[PDB]
Amino acid sequence: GPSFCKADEKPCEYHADCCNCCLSGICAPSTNWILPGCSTSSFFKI
Repeated sequence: GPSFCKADEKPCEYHADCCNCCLSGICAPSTNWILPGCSTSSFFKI
């Protein structure tokens, strides 16, 4: 099961479509520094 997902530049509706992040503006990689936007956390376990 290889990692499947969309690429940068092409944004998405939610945030996991891209291999990193995809806001309405555009899709972006996960290698960032002071740019906030993706804050996903599990409320519980599996």
